Amino acid sequence: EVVGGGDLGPNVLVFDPSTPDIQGKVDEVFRKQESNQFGTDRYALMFKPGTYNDINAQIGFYTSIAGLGLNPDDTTFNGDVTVDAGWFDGNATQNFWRSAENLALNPVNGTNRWAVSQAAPFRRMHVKGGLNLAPDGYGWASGGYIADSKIDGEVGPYSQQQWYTRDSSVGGWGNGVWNMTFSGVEGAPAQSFPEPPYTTLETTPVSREKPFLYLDGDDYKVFVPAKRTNARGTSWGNGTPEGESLPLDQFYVVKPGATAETINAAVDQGLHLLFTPGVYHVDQPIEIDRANTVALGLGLATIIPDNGVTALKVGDVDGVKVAGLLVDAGPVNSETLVEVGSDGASGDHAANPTSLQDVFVRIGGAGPGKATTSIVVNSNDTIIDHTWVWRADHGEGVGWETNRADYGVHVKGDNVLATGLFVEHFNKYDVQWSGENGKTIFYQNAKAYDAPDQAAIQNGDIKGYAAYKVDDSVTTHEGWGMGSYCYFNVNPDIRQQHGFQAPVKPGVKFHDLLVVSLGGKGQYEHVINDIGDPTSGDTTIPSQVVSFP
Ligand SMILES: OC[C@H]1O[C@@H](O[C@@H]2[C@@H](O)[C@H](O[C@@H]3[C@@H](O)[C@H](O[C@@H]4[C@@H](O)[C@H](O[C@@H]5[C@@H](O)[C@H](O[C@@H]6[C@@H](O)[C@H](O)O[C@H](CO)[C@H]6O)O[C@H](CO)[C@H]5O)O[C@H](CO)[C@H]4O)O[C@H](CO)[C@H]3O)O[C@H](CO)[C@H]2O)[C@H](O)[C@@H](O)[C@@H]1O
Ligand SMILES: OC[C@H]1O[C@@H](O[C@@H]2[C@@H](O)[C@H](O[C@@H]3[C@@H](O)[C@H](O[C@@H]4[C@@H](O)[C@H](O[C@@H]5[C@@H](O)[C@H](O)O[C@H](CO)[C@H]5O)O[C@H](CO)[C@H]4O)O[C@H](CO)[C@H]3O)O[C@H](CO)[C@H]2O)[C@H](O)[C@@H](O)[C@@H]1O
Repeated sequence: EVVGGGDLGPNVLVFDPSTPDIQGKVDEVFRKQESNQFGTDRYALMFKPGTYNDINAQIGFYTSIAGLGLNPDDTTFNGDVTVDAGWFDGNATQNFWRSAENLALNPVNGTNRWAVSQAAPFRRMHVKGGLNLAPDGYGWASGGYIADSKIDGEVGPYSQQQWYTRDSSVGGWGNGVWNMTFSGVEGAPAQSFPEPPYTTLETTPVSREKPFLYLDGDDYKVFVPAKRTNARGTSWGNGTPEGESLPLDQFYVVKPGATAETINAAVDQGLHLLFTPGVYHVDQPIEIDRANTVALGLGLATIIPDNGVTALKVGDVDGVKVAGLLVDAGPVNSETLVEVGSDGASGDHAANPTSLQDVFVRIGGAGPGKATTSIVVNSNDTIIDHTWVWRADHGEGVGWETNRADYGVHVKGDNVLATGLFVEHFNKYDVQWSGENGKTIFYQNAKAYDAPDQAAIQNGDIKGYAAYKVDDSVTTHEGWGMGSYCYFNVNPDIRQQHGFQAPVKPGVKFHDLLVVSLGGKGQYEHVINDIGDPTSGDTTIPSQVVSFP
């Protein structure tokens, strides 16, 4: 039998305000992680409730930072949680895989800088000042995700291409570049697409905040927020948040050495899962087939499936909460990397859905990796709240065949909701949606850069594969604030027929679509189906469609 609870290990650094040389300790981690884009090192920085002076916590690759109070203002920095782009000469477009949660910031010059691109969530934060999302110098940046946060002053994206904010409060919002989408944000700018490109929804249809580690006195627990319907503003602004607390001893604390056999045994025996920061090779799928299981990763905990197996399979049960995990493909092709529900699953989970939150997938980049379909969502009512599903475009083990990955996300279940959907560079369809009444709020895609020629992406009678395809048989679907970009740098004579493909039906609707050619490297012929202007020139001007059909 598996023993629950226990020590969190050497990769969880726990601070309190009396800890000697905090600034030195977080600086040493940053120096190691700053340019460590593909290394296997992992860190979670955890701060006990209290007030911390004279701190500038710079956050590098694979570093999470968080407070351990029940509320964000319980753990306050007089100081900053900083991401900048110094290591990449002011270019922030590779600032991936890091996170900040459950802290209050009093930034030293009045504005906190969080200049990130994909897979860098900012959750349950209170910024007592402004929030600058751009690197110093206003260089390139491609984020981003803010949820359940309160920014007292102005959020300034400046150069940020696009952004998603949900269930939050902002004192102001400075500008929009290609696609700034908001749902349930108090203080959001009014709907105005295309100028500025603001897509604004009064509420989020359903959301359930990500579970997180905290301290109840001296005891570690995991808070599990209750879901909200038609959510707006923060969950924590008005007193004790709704939800339940799980004692650490009800978790199997996963550390280096654990096997999928032991992990699966823990779940069968009734334990939840806490993945401590590290890299976990498994030789069989991790299986979660118990209702309400929490599977929570710290410090960008990473699962690698060996032998071509699937990394994670969730059964046909209510309430599973998967959060804060990177799934990294192995060199042997996996048919699937993540499965939510069985094939053909038709039960409903409306009152208590399964969710994936801050679940990131990588294929290649840290060595060759391959997978046919990365995430398959079978279970009805599933919530996908911030995912980055990424076929690597740079790094080691990358190439049109070397890290081939045909399909990113396939949604087969009904009433599935995706909020903050980022999917890039797959050889065929990045996202396919076959289930009914699906909803996507915010989509960011970039197409494969390394397609060798036109013939390599021929899709029957269509040039290229849509970034986002709704199956012809679908009756109801709706999407808001969605963009697909191309950069066919291997062969810039390539044409991509469209970013989006869907049947023309009254129940299948899109709002605020765009496609963009990055510097004239390839062009789009249309935005969706054969509708919308082609892109033209080398000046990276979006082609837009406000309403479809
Ligand atoms: O790297 C691997 C990674 O790649 C990703 O794809 C890359 C993709 O991100 C990249 O796209 C480029 C794109 O970012 C860029 O967008 C620009 C945008 O930067 C620009 O911002 C302006 C700001 O410059 C300006 O700053 C103002 C400042 O000048 C002034 O001095 O002060 C002002 C404040 O006082 C300040 O505001 O501010 C304005 C708003 O006021 C911003 O609009 O805006 C332009 C549009 O105007 C926008 O185009 O454009 C480039 C082309 O020019 C894009 O190339 O492209 C790469 C390929 O070249 C991609 O690789 C993928 O997503 C990842 O998966 C990969 O791993
Ligand atoms: O003390 C509290 C503040 O802490 C800051 O953290 C510091 C962090 O930002 C800093 O990173 C350095 C990078 O900014 C630097 O990147 C270069 C840019 O500075 C530069 O910009 C210039 C611009 O300053 C000038 O006004 O205009 C120029 C023309 O437009 C423009 O070029 O662009 C460069 C590319 O051309 C770019 O490389 O790179 C440095 C070297 O790596 C980084 O050190 O690092 C500090 C030391 O560690 C951090 O303390 C927060 O960012 C603030 O929010 C806090 O207030």
